[PDB]
Amino acid sequence: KKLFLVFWWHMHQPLYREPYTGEYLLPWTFFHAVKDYYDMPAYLKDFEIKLNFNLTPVLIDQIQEYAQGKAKDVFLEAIRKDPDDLEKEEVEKLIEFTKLNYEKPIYRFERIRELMNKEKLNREELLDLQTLNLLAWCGRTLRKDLKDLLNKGRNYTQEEKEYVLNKYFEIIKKTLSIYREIKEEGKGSVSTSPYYHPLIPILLNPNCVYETTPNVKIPDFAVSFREDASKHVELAKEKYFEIFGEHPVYMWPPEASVSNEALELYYEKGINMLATDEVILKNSVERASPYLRYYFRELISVFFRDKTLSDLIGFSYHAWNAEDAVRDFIGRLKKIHESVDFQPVVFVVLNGENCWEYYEENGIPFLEKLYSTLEKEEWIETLTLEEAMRKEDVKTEVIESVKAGTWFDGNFLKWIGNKEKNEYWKILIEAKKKAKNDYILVAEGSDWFWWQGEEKAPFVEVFDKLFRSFVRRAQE
Ligand SMILES: OC[C@H]1O[C@@H]2O[C@H]3[C@H](O)[C@@H](O)[C@@H](O[C@H]4[C@H](O)[C@@H](O)[C@@H](O[C@H]5[C@H](O)[C@@H](O)[C@@H](O[C@H]6[C@H](O)[C@@H](O)[C@@H](O[C@H]7[C@H](O)[C@@H](O)[C@@H](O[C@H]1[C@H](O)[C@H]2O)O[C@@H]7CO)O[C@@H]6CO)O[C@@H]5CO)O[C@@H]4CO)O[C@@H]3CO
Repeated sequence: KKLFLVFWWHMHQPLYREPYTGEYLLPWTFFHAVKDYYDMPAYLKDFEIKLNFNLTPVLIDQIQEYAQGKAKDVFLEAIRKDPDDLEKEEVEKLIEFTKLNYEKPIYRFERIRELMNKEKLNREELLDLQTLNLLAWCGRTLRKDLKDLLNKGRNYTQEEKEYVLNKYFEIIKKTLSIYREIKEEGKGSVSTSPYYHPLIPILLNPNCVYETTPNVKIPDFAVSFREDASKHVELAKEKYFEIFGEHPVYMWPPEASVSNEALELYYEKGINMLATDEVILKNSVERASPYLRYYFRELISVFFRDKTLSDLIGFSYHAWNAEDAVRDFIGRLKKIHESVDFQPVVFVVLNGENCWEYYEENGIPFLEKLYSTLEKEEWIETLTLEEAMRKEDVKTEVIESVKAGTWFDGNFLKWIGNKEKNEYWKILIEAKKKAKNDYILVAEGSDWFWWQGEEKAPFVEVFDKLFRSFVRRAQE
């Protein structure tokens, strides 16, 4: 009797490319590509397990632009330039980026503490600031290849910085190839999401928010977004087809968000399986175990992720010693394995790129320990999404209805319902009345709605500029 374990790492970035200037206004796609988007599947070169990945189409677009050398990234230019060539504004951007990342373990360089305590930085000090910002985001592969430059920790030259930059772009250029390879070799399945990561249930029926939060205020949805919901799905199928040669059979619904209407739409567009959140299951069925394969109306297969295990990795274990965290995770799997008569299916689903910057050494001790341990536990079998979808010796259940929601507490309050988030929806609704091109789809991404109210969110002025620029461009 085995326990079936399914990792599904979700990779996504909103479009940071300003449509009028073509400039990438934030470097987050660059830094997560060099740190995470190649290196997370690249663990499969060293560990004999299965790991699955979701890539959103808008992320794939940006990875391609960087790999082709076409991305004009404003923060990266401030890093690349000889400090003598820096604008005052670029020096300011470098310093503020450092300040906003200073406390993360991946920024744990003595030289950074030195530089940030200096009243004034000369050329050699700025060169170190530039190069250490680059190296702070170094991924697992290049942390070994560039270990000597990392251990320097200071006194970098322009040549050395340029060497690191070239190696970083090599990693980006190999990134889509590694997803194809692990897919073709059967080491993992690759899924995608509706194109710009929107909240499909709201686009189909904004009143679905009242299924869980009756007291929320929402704006007057005076236009229909139902066709756009279809377009997000169809365009995502086409993008995946371009990259991998086949249409996608699995999708990750953004924010784990489902509803009866959304599940019907995924079915109608030919999607065979998705996953969503355990809280949705609890809200939808009086007594239900998350370790079964569910069939929604016999139309589409649904797995509900194990929220505790997913949250332990995403939120908890950065604060633990790495062996203890792995011991805790395996011990929880042991309890699941011993608690049921059948073979349970355990979905661990979370973002694959955002938690590691808070772990010691970029989560590498944790993941190397975890994967090394997993491959040696005879009673755990890790599965691709394909294997989980088709596995015969598991328990199944049919369900007829779900209560619409997301993995945020089973509801939509992270993106709608306060005065400021609703203002953005009003802007989008009014722009949709006059939209003439697919930039209105870009503006429907969930990324433009989560930060309104999150005191503590860095660069919200840039997100506001991007959203409003996409909305204006959509009407031309
Ligand atoms: O929009 C920019 C953002 O885009 C993508 O993130 C998506 C993500 O792909 C979606 O799945 C979803 O994420 C969930 C998270 O899974 C969930 O954990 C939670 O996220 C909260 C964090 O846990 C919490 O720590 C805090 O986030 C901080 C974050 O720690 C800071 O580092 C900083 O985030 C910046 C990122 O560093 C930067 O890479 C980029 O983020 C991308 C992200 O990489 C990409 O995957 O920009 C952000 C902002 O500058 O600040 C934040 C805020 O203080 O709070 C978050 C949100 O509550 O919930 C989200 C939403 O359900 O959605 C995100 C965002 O759309």
